[PDB]
Amino acid sequence: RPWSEFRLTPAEAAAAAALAARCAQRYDETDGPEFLLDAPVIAHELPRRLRTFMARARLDAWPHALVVRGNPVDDAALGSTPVHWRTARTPGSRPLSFLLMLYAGLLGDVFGWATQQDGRVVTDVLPIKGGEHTLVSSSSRQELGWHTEDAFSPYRADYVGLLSLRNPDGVATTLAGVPLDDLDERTLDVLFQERFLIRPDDSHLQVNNSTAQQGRVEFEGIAQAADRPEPVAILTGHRAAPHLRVDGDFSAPAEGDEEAAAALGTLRKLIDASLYELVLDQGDVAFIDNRRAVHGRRAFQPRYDGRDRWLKRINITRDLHRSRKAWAGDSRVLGQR
Amino acid sequence: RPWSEFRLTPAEAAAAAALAARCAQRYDETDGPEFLLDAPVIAHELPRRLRTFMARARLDAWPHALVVRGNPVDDAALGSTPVHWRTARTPGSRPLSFLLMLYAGLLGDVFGWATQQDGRVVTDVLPIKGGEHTLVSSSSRQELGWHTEDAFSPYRADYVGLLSLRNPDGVATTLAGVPLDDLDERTLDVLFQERFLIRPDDSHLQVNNSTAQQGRVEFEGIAQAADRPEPVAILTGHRAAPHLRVDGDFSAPAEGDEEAAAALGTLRKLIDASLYELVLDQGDVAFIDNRRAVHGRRAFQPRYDGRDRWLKRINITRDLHRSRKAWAGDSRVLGQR
Ligand SMILES: NC(=[NH2+])NCCC[C@H](N)C(=O)O
Ligand SMILES: NC(=[NH2+])NCCC[C@H](N)C(=O)O
Ligand SMILES: O=C(O)CCC(=O)O[O-]
Ligand SMILES: O=C(O)CCC(=O)O[O-]
Ligand SMILES: [Fe+2]
Ligand SMILES: [Fe+2]
Repeated sequence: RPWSEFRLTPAEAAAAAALAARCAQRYDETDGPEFLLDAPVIAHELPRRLRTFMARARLDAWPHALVVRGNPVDDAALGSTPVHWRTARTPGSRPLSFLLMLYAGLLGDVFGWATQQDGRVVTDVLPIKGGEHTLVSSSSRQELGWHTEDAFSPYRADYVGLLSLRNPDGVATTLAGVPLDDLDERTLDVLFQERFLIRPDDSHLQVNNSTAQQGRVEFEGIAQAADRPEPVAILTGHRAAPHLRVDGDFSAPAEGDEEAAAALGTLRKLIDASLYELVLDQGDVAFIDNRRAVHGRRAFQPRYDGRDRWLKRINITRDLHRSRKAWAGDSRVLGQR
Repeated sequence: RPWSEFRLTPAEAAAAAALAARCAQRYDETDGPEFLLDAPVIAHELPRRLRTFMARARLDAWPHALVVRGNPVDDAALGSTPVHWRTARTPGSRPLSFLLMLYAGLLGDVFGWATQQDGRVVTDVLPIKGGEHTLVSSSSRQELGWHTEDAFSPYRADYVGLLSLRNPDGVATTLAGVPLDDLDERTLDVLFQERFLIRPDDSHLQVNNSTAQQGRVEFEGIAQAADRPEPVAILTGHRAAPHLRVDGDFSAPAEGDEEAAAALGTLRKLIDASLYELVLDQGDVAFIDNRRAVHGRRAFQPRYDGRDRWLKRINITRDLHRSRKAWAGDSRVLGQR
């Protein structure tokens, strides 16, 4: 398979769960300054085989994601799936939020966005009634199209972590790598050139944040990125293993550039054709390599009966200092005027 | 002080030394594939207070370096300072080489250069007889001028680790940050523009590697960088806390660009004026932030009596994948055609 996979033994999973539960006892919140600082060191106490996997798999050249299977989740303890991300920090989900951050700490520095889900670091992916046909994570009936997370931003995550709290109907996350076996060298050349526009996605809009947050200055920066996007490349780095920056619904060619458009058009077709499925069953965690792969989510019919699919999510950078220009008073919540 | 400092307790230092000694027993070499992979996980067994320091201090906004004092070194066990880096992997220095790599593993991914000290990851800084007045690390009588490590390369280290095996006469390492208190905004603007040339330093030349290594294709890339340097910026990122890329002896303005030259001239003067000293006593380890600070070494009179100043050195990147274009058959030894 095109991702790297690790299955916790029941004992290893229990030990990891126990560690997260201890953290949940000792800290007030996952996004508090204290746990943000301590989590990377506390993570050193996770099962050694898992730490070895995370240290090695991160350095392999090929995988689109690192997938860890077998974290126990008790639906009775977890409670009902929240109706909105706003109210999704439920006591039942609290230990698993801590668990996700512990795993994340092995791969890098976690962070959030001032303009997304009220500046939370641990965020939620769940269907919101009335928002089935939107372009955001809370959609359902409309497929979430493939994308690089926060493609518009130079400070976008290196890895995106997704922990499945529940997924009773096995709804697939989608993935695709760079279609290197089919991109001709001229098209490739053009994709490496700064000839494309990527605008911020709808999750960064004021309407998709709580009314209280609407005043934030960081929404100014989002508006600038939407109104006056600077041309950037889709592919960067090594021609034989390029890094990818694209969003199927928020990318465009530079104005009037038909050669760039043709390259983007070809890329779309090749990515659509090579898109594959990864089902995150309850307790599965994936860390998607946001430079090697784009990802999305298959269309599904939401339940709204309290047992909808529900993920916890977190952004990870290999280097927090790369985004210091966007440190919005805090280094862990990013945005700009 | 402008760096972050940690002093090991005798017990902590002994525990760290013991761990490195165990590694030296169990692995054949520091640069072998096995220890390179395992070191970051083995480092989780270092004293917890040190791990906390390394995790937190790396994320602070201000320090030019992370300095760890108090690693014991026994000169009798260490043996005489080698006459050349070639023969510097002495049994007496072996545990301390492992120790350096363990500390390095807490901060990132270590790597070396195909074109420097025969592609070694752990390298040596010691005076070489006949080479006192050179621009390389083995100089002495001539001051090693301030520089960003491997400034010419986009794959240059994020952190440079220096472990002092001996330094009986307290020879100072030099450091300077961006002179933000004195750079006017016009000069600053120009330094942020791609109007400067940075060429590879002499340590990357064939003459400063073993005759056997002379055939390496990676020297081709060095020659290209020396002959046809592409214009780059000196300052990048946040205007209020810029990252720095400059080498006092290998930087130049773009051809005929007198405004760029004036900005570089001003920068030189301000850096010379703000340069300060850090003395790495025997057993001290510094991890210099290669983006916030330039560094060098004061002129000193070499002894050549077997007790010359001697450091082990290692390059660290926050993300090995950023250099995949330069993975010279191995991800840990960098270079290009
Ligand atoms: N093509 C897209 N739908 N892009 C936006 C992806 C979803 C976005 N990351 C969110 O949290 O809502
Ligand atoms: N300005 C300079 N002297 N630059 C080169 C610095 C020394 C170089 N890093 C070496 O290992 O030899
Ligand atoms: O629901 C999923 O599996 C993915 C959600 C997502 O890509 O959010 O940006
Ligand atoms: O000798 C020192 O302290 C520094 C050596 C160095 O900057 O090597 O590039
Ligand atoms: Fe996404
Ligand atoms: Fe140096």
